[PDB]
Order: sequence, then structure tokens, then C-alpha cells
Amino acid sequence: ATAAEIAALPRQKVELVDPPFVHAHSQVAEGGPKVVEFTMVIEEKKIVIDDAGTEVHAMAFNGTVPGPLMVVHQDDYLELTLINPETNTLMHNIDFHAATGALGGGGLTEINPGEKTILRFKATKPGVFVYHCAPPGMVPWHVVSGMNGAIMVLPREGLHDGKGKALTYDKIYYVGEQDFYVPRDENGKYKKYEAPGDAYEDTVKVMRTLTPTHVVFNGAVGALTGDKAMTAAVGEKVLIVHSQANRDTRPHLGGGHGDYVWATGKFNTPPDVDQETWFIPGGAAGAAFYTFQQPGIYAYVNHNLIEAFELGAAAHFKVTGEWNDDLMTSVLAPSG
Amino acid sequence: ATAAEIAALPRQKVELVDPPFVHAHSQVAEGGPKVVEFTMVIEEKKIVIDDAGTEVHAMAFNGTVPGPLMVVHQDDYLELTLINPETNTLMHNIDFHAATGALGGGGLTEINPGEKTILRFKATKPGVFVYHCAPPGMVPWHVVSGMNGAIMVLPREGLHDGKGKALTYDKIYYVGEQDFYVPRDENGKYKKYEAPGDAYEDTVKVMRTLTPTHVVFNGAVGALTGDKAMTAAVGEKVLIVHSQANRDTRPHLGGGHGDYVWATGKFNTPPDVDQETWFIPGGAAGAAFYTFQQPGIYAYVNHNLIEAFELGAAAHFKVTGEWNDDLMTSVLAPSG
Amino acid sequence: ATAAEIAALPRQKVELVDPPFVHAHSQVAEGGPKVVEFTMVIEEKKIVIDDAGTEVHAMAFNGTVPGPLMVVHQDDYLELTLINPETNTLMHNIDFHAATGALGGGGLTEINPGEKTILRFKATKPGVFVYHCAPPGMVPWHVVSGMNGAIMVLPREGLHDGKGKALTYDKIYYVGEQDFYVPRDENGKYKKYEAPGDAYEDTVKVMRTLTPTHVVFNGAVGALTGDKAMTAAVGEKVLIVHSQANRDTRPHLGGGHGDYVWATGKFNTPPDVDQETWFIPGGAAGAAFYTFQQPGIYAYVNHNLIEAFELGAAAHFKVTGEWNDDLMTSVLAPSG
Ligand SMILES: O=N[O-]
Ligand SMILES: O=N[O-]
Ligand SMILES: O=N[O-]
Ligand SMILES: [Cu+2]
Ligand SMILES: [Cu+2]
Ligand SMILES: [Cu+2]
Ligand SMILES: [Cu+2]
Ligand SMILES: [Cu+2]
Ligand SMILES: [Cu+2]
Repeated sequence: ATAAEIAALPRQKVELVDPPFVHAHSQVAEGGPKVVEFTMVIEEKKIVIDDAGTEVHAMAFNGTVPGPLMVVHQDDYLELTLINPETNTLMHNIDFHAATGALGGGGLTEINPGEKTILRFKATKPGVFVYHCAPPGMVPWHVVSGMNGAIMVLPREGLHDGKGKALTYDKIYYVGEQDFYVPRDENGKYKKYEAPGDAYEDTVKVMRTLTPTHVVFNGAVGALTGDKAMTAAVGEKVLIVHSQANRDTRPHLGGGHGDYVWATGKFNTPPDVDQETWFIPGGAAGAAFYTFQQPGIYAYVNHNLIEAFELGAAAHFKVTGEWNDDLMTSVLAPSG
Repeated sequence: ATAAEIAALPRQKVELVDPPFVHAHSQVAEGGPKVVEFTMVIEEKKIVIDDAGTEVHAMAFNGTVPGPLMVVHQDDYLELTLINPETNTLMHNIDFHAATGALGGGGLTEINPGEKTILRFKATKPGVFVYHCAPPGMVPWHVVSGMNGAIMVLPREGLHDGKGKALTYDKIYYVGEQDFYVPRDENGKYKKYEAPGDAYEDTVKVMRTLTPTHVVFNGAVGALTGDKAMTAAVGEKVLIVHSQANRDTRPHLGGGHGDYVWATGKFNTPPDVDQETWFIPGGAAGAAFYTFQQPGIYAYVNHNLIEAFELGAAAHFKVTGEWNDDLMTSVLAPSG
Repeated sequence: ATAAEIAALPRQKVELVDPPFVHAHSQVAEGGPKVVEFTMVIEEKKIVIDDAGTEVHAMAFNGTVPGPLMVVHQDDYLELTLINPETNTLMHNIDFHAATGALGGGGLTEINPGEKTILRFKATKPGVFVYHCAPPGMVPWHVVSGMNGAIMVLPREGLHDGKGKALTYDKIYYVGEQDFYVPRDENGKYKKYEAPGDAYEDTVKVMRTLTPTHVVFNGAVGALTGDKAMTAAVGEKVLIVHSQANRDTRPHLGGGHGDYVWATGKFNTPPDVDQETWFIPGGAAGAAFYTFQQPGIYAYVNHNLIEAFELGAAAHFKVTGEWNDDLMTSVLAPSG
């Protein structure tokens, strides 16, 4: 619309929350198009990714791996203030796969330590989309160092199934999956480095094998298990957004299904249904909607089970409620 | 349904057959919901997977790799009696991706050698689904030792295309694809062991490379070729169910196509059509429907040709009938 | 149709052009079914695939990697005269995934050096399809030496979206992606070989790692960049056909989207829409339609960013036109 119209749209600042949780939002849009404002500070920091104290110099949007999920509605504008503190050592930027132009905004947001930038783009396509850092010449290094996340652009009228019936979730979680490539010495021990740049050469060699040393959810092996398992109750409707900015994954809810899965992550593409295991290509986000029918622990995993159970890509859902013997029952328990 | 209502349902005992063949069943359901009974004994046994005499310590449902295809209709109940003989050395269980609750039944079917269990679940969603063993802490190991198969939950009214027209097959085959990780000694020779447990440590190291040493159909290189080639005739409609419990595959019928392909394996998701090569993610099963139009040998392969022709993922179809020159003809045969 | 009916159809000889360009054609078919004639000479030739000077003994249809795109309409007949010059040293053939019978024509086109053959087949199914050499016992070696390309079988009424609306492109490009497996010496430097056969054993060993040393577009790292970047203008509609005869890929247009993507490459399968990153399994071709909205440089990549930026799978689009600040704008340029 006109120049005045855009300038007159309401501006609204939103407080982000760390994954797997998601900031406050409404499924059906409230009011007309708005300029939704977010601010994220980039943090280069050492994080431990496994039970052996293995370290990675993470490059983290808002200080987390994955970066937080930003939620807007179709035709709203997302206006991000991106800050790169003087304490960091590298230049960073951001590419929103949801955006149109300049490498998703990457060409307009190259900021050195001590600089900030503000990017605005119109969210013209509904769906979940990956966002990731992409500095010319060092794109994969920043992405596999954890500098990626996703956003969700909801249809202004909320979600719907293939027949146009509304799909309203009770809660939503964002599972960011990260492939890491940590160098090892000749004895097989993971190496540690003083500064991010010190690990560059060694890391690229591991990257070229196309074989991650770790594949994790929310930044570490077991980050979404135990006391940090995601939760739900029988009867509750849950949307699970999943992203992988660099490598393929195949999510599976063990003991459950994806009732409606936008495998490509785009809401104008009708969702597949009754899915056992869906597929999200590297460089994309997907979303699955499920209504829980049984209480208990569910294993939510990348279904290359070696990646899930040897490399780290396994999360848990802890569900409360009444067991349904119609759906499943032990007719004869394990016995001699 | 109530326990009493379920108790009043008719029961039907099914006799399983070894892949790639499928037990007798009817495409369109005969009568109302029933409790379909199956029994499978678990057999830990050595299997030779290539012509170099390479061995794998298979953990096989019903004694085969893959385990047999079980066929029921939507809303029937599948009641499996699973037996772990005292001659085996490990605990095993079963997780049906088609089921709802307790890790697909895995949590209710953990049986030590000498024990048996009976699980019943309601087949509420139509499609082909993977089933696999998943002992806590030893999941990928059992799955990549061949302990997986699939089931098909047919719509009560049989198969239909995306427009509701019936699709009725003349023959059905089940191709289970398996990635194996066989340890090698310093001289590049595959190692042999006299106990499943003895190979654990060495196998986990190969599994972590995410690079299988073998990728085969029906448990071994050449298992579905030569004398075990699948058969059909021109004009015959064939359904090919394919599963891969741990790793991605991309089936292709050389010389033919997938006229209708439920790539996600779920019948409520309209099938793709006129497919050259489809994709099935690790942890899932898919199904392709084709009407043969030409006689001859067809190469059915995982289309990463290195996996098909160097690693073993290739099968054959031998088709009888009249050649169709309209569809294809050699105008000029190979000549100087 | 009968032999007589086919002999009565008009014939049109087409001159092929080198990828990423496509020979002249009409989107909507001109007239009734035709026998469209193509000729390709196979050339075993040395090609350099990177700036370091790495060599590959390519097996090239029409002298290029990928082989050229052949375009016909559904129900036309494709008649290919395939020539294997006496200067070559290996037997070759061709398997058209678009064809029905004899392994896509492979069983009828085995020609030794000094021979030629003419194969004709009816293009019964619409879509883009891979074609590749496949000599019994040496299949993957020929394919990963670059002996593959694609054809496009357009619907007689041109392309349409999933709801029947016509989709007419202004330009079309064919991006062939090739995984290469180049042997290295003890210093980690790529090896060169006098004759192609000399490289066989070393190459098969690399192939078995399932880890390509290079993944490139149009035969070489950076082949579609610089003066050879693809081009478009704001408002221009472009169809991008992409193929990978042996390995999966996940195309992404950086700064843009796939407005309509026939990810399976088959036109009778409704296209996905508003795609960020699509997926084409090894052994298939896919096609994406996009209307450019912003000027500037776009990175078209396989979105496993290691494969794109370390291995070579990255191309550029140079787009002329006016910047759209409504779609995207730098509110605050990088500043302190
Ligand atoms: O839920 N793991 O198969
Ligand atoms: O067309 N099968 O390689
Ligand atoms: O377009 N590279 O993320
Ligand atoms: Cu960065
Ligand atoms: Cu990207
Ligand atoms: Cu087991
Ligand atoms: Cu599973
Ligand atoms: Cu060849
Ligand atoms: Cu092929």
C-alpha cells in the first residue's frame, strides 16, 4: 500500500522467550497488519554440548541455539534490531528465508562487533521458515556453529486442515535441530580452542566429511529430556515446529503421529496426514500438529536412530492423563 | 469401544509368509472390525549378506530380515503374540508406528529370553507403517541388526486414487531395505563373531560414521534377484510396499514408474502420480502402485546408484508378456 | 497407435543447446503428436572441475556435464540417435526415466565405440525426468563421471498450477547437479590419471564412502557464477529445472522462494507452493517456478551449506530492476 499507510501501521515490540518455548501470540491475527518489532543480541560463547564436557564456540542469536522462534502473521512486517556487541570477534548478519530480497536480508545486515542494524521485511508467505547467519565466504561455519533459528508466519485466520477446518493448538514448542562438527585429536578426544577463529581450519575438515559428530535438539544432547522434557495432557493439541538449517532430518513422535504435518512448512501447501515419520530438508522448517491420546513418555526423535541415540537427536514429551485400553492394551504382560 | 464390545468381536488367526510375499488378505474389508491375530518368534541368528561370506548377527522377527508384513484394515485390532525363545541372548520388544501409546507398544512388550507377551492395539490410521524393536539404551543396534518390518492398514474400502476411484492390485510385494554396519579388521576384511554381544562395540563405531558397509533388500545382496526376482505380467497391477526403519531411501523401478505413490505411506494423504523416483525417509514405509506395460527385466533400486550397485540395494522384477512397440522401439539396433 | 500411424506423424529435428540453456520450444504444443528427433554424441573427455585444476575423466552426453535438456510434449515420441565414437574406449547406453520398457531404453541402446543406435519412445507422462547411462556392472561409475542429464515432457496445454490456472514462464534454465568422487594422494591432493580406466579402482573406493569430494552445478565449482551467472529481471517468471541422477539435493533460491515447485518433477502431481527449500531425491528431476520481485544477486544453492560452499553446489542469479522497500528495507544500516 501507500507510503503513508506503511508509516502509519501500528508498531509493536515483543519480548522473546528461549526455545523450546514461544513468545506470546494469537493464532488468529488481532487487528490489521502491524510492524512487529524484535531485538536480538548475538553472543559468541562457549557451550557444552554433551555429557563429556565437549565444547563448541557457539554463535548464538539472542544467546541460544537455536535462536528463538519469532511469530508474526501474513502481511505483517517483521522489524528486527540485530546487535553485535564489541565483545564478539566476528562479523555476522541474518538471512530470513521468509523474506524477499538481498539474500533474505543478509546483504543488508552485515554488522561488525560494535555495530547494530535494523531490518524490516513484509511477511508475504505463511509458514514456518528458517533464519540463519550467512556472512559471505563463511556461511556454513556460522550456521553449523549454531547461528540459526526459525520464524512462524501464521495465516491471518490461523491454521486450517486440507478441507478448511480450523486447527487450533493448545500449546506450541519449537525444536531446533543442530548438526555440530567438533574436531578431535589423534586419540579421539574432542579439541578445545581459545577463540572461535582458532578452530576454523580443523572444523572445516570435519564439515567436509559431511558427518556430524553430534546432532542435537536445543543445543545439547539431552537438552529436551528428563526434567526438561516437553509436556502435554491427553486431549491437548500441540504444534511442534522443527527446523534444520543445514542438514536433513526426519522427525518422529514415538507412540504418536503427526495428525497434520506441513512437511514443507508452508501453510498454503495442504498438510500431509496420519504421518509416522516426516521429512524436513536441510535449509527448512516444518510443523506437525498432534492431539495426544495416551499418557506417558514419548520419544520425539530424528528417525535415523543412530543420529537420535548415538549422536544426540532425541527429546521426550511427558504426557499426563488417562490410559486408553481401546487404543492399546497389554493382553498378556511379559512372562515366562 | 468398551472391553466388552471388543471381546464380542470376531477373531481371525493369520498365518504370516516370508517377505517379499504377503499373507492372504482381502483388499476391501470383509465384514465389520475384527481382532486380527499374529504370532512371531524372535530369532537371533547369523545371516550371510554378500558373496564374500560377510556375516551379520541378525535379530529377526519371525526369523527373517525384514520381519513379515502384517495386513489389517482400519479400525480392526491387531493382536500380536511375540515370543523371545530361551535360545536367544537379549531382551527385545516391538514398537508399531501404526499404534498409539507406550512407544508404539515398545514399553509394554519388553521380553527377556524365555518370555512372551501379547499386545493389542487399534489400527486407527490407514497406511503402511514401520515396526521395529527398540530396547531402552540399545535402540539403533537392534534396528540395524535387522529387527524391523512393516504393516499395512488398508482403508476398509480398499485403495483409492486422489479422485476416489478404486485402485485394486493384482499382486503385492514387500521390500524391506536394511542398512548394515559390519566392522572390518586392519586389512579391510569384514570381521566375524560367535556372539551378538561380541560385535557390539565394534559395530557402534561403524554406525557412528553414518556410512553403511551394506544396504540390501530382504537381508542380503542379490536376495531379490536371479531366482528370487519378483514376478508379474504385462497388464498386471502391482503394489510395492517398501520400508526403511533407520535410513532414507529413494526407490525407482527401472523401465517403469510409480503410477500412484503414497510416498509418506499414509492412505489419507493423496498419492503422488507418474513418479520416476520416490522418497521414503528413515523410520517410514511407503507404497507404490504400477501397472506393467512392458515385458522384460526391471531393476528396482534405491536410486543412489552407489548404494544400489556397490552396496547391494538392487532387486529385479521379471515380467512376461508382449512387447509394446508404440511405447518403445529400437528404430536402429546398435551397429557400426 | 500402429506402426503406420506413427510413421505418418510429422517429424521435427531439434538442435540441442548446452546447459543451463534450453533449446527453443513452445510451452503449449503446436499441433498434434510429433516424432521429435535428437542426436547426441558421447564424449569421454578430461574436464577441470575447480580452480585448483582438479581433473575428472568425464563421460559426457553431447560433450557436457550435465547432458542437455531435451524438451517434448506429452504423447509426442522422442527419437534419439545416440553415437559412441571410435575415439571413446567404453560401451555406453541411455536410460530415460521418462520412458517405459527395457530399463528406460538402456537394454536397447548398448553401443560400443564405433557404434550408433536410434531409440524411440512415447512420452506418455508429463514432467521433468532424469536420463543417465547405465551399462550392466558399471552403472554408478558412468553416472558419477557425469553421464546424465534430463528431459522435460510438457503437458500439451503447457504448465498450470494445482487449481488449473495457467503458469507461463518467460525464461527457463536447467541446473544439473553432479556429485564427483575424486581420489586423493597421501598429501590430500587430488590425483590425475592418464586414462579413465586408470582411475576406476581408486574412484570406487571414494564412491563407497558415500561422501563426494565435489558437488557442482553445470560441471564445475562456480560454473554458474560471474559472467555465467543466470539472469532475470524484476517481474520476470523463471522456471528452474534441477536434476541429480545419483544423490539427494535440496535447492534453495536465497532471497527468493519457489512460488510453485513440482518437487517430484511430475506435472500431474500438484506443485507445492511458497517453498523456501525443496527436496529432489537422487535419481530424479524437479522444477520450481518463481516470479522475481527484487533486484540484485541471488545465491541458488543445495541447502546443505557445506555442500554449497565447501563442495561447490552454489550458483548465482543477477537480477535487474527497481528495489521494493515495501517487501524489504534497511531501516538502520550497519552502524555503531
Ligand atoms: O521412537 N523411536 O522409534
Ligand atoms: O533407471 N534406473 O537406474
Ligand atoms: O542461500 N543460502 O542460505
Ligand atoms: Cu554469524
Ligand atoms: Cu539459507
Ligand atoms: Cu531386539
Ligand atoms: Cu520408530
Ligand atoms: Cu556411459
Ligand atoms: Cu535410473
